[PDB]
Amino acid sequence: GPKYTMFHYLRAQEFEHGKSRIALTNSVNEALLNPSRVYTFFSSDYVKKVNKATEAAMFLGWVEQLVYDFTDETSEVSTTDKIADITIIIPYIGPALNIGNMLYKDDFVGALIFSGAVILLEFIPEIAIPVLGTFALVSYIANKVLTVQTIDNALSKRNEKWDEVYKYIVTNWLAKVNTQIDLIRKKMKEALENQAEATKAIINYQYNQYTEEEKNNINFNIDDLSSKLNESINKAMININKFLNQCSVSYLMNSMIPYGVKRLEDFDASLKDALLKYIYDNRGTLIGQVDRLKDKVNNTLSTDIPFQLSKYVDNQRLLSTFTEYI
Amino acid sequence: GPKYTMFHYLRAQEFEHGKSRIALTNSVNEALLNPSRVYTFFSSDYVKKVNKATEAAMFLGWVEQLVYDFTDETSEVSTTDKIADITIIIPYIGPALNIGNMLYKDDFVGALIFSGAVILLEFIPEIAIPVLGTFALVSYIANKVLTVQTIDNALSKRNEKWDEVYKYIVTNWLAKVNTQIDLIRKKMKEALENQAEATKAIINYQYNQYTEEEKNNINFNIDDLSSKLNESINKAMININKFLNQCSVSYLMNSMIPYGVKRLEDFDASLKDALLKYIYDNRGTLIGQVDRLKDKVNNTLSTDIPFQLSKYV
Repeated sequence: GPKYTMFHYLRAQEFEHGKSRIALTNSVNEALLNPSRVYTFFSSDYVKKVNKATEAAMFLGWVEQLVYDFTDETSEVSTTDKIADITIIIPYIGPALNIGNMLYKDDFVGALIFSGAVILLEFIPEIAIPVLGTFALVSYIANKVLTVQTIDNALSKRNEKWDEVYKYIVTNWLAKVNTQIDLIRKKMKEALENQAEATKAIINYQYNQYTEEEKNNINFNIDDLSSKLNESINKAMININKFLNQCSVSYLMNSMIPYGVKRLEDFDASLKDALLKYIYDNRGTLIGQVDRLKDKVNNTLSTDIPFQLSKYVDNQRLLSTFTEYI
Repeated sequence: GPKYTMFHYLRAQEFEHGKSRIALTNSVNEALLNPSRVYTFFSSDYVKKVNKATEAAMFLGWVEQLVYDFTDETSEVSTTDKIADITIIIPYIGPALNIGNMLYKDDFVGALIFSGAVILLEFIPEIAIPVLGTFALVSYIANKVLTVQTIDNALSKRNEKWDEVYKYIVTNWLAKVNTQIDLIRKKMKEALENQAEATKAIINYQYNQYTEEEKNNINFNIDDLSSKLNESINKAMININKFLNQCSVSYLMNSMIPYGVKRLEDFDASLKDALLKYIYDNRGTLIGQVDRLKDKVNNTLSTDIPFQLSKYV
């Protein structure tokens, strides 16, 4: 069961602008407990290479290593939506349990790998499809054209239904799911903007802690560093946006829509039963075309209506972007 | 919500040896519904390369490429204990939710990152710390040496509990945790040599789809392939085992010992609460020392017994 919120994680990355030997750490707990400690999701190698005290000579080579590595920490990323979350249950009293019996979970939106750290995303709750309803099939004893008409209208309304549900799903995906993803977009840029300012204030300390002659005999410039980090960040944000787009579309296509389709297929099946029962109960009235109708019903209600994203998006620009990731 | 077992995931990776061309798949569920499909955690690019219809001419190069690839898929494996598992709540009714209030989970032992899949591990449950509340404080009437005795005994008994609980935790971490982790090593290596069996089955199906004078012109020995990826498999197990070792030792150091330390401090607290009430029910009988006792009490019961790994290993 749940215990922390994101605040836990985010506070760990925060610091106030108050000068001290502030260092990057790989422990959320340690960051949260020492105000001169800041949590990084970068590799320990980068941590050891940033917390390090460095003589004024090798100082400008230190910085250059960092900026390459920083770029290499924020841009070298990987992704997948293939994740096995395995919980192993240790019997402390009994005999050992069979690995078959251990717990397995793979229902994840996707995962962003940073060499130093893995970011996983899951979404809840599953979308709620409004109840689809039951077509009232009106009988007209001894009236072929009119009973045929209720069959035909039943099948048309059914198609409309697939359209309504799809439309419903897309509008919520745009209005509720993508809006949340956008806030994640913003938080990830922010996390990065903040990791840049951590590494920055760690350096500015070292250089604003040197013999005033070295401070002039070392060409140094904040805007120089405070730019090679932003372009580094924007470069990194290209992959992150790509990932988040992939998550958005994957969620629409592999979670939301299939859930809606399952519903519409049930609807189809019980409408199919109703219509076949209807046909049998009017088979006198409908003589000459019972088999035609029986088949038109079966064929129709056994072929799914494919989902066409382009029906429901009138931005085109948005359409172009999302279509890539299918 | 529902919990599921590893069973199906393991089954997904299984195939019967026949004569049909099995195909690797990145879909667990597709493999489970199809005898001809076997789940793999290698890159999708591996899946594509192995599932490829290959001509007799290009055969050997394709096998050799796969061996290299197989070695990269299994050796070029990264690891970490830094995982941020974030559940995003979607508000279907109302305004957007601040990311700050989404859920955050990070109690994993470690993560094994292959080119085509991430494997997260977590261990449950906490170890039961044996009942510490064992002794009661006997009220001796007007016997100062013997009330001071019970108090010195209680204090000397907690030092004993701390030790015994450390020993108990390390004991159960060798006999129970390290045992279950050694079954992880087993099922992992065994999975790797099922991926090796899969790929061999696929490559051997391809060799045995050619003409007889063609197969004669191709220096292919199914045995030297077997050795070649066993080499790769044993190679992979170095970093897998280093991982599990780091896993094993982190759980001891980061979960078990800290838990025991908490339940132990709970004990210490409860013991003062009862030692002082014992002093208030032993009014004055101890005076001339009341200070001296409470000081050595608080010196002792407000300070954890340092845990030293070397001692218990």
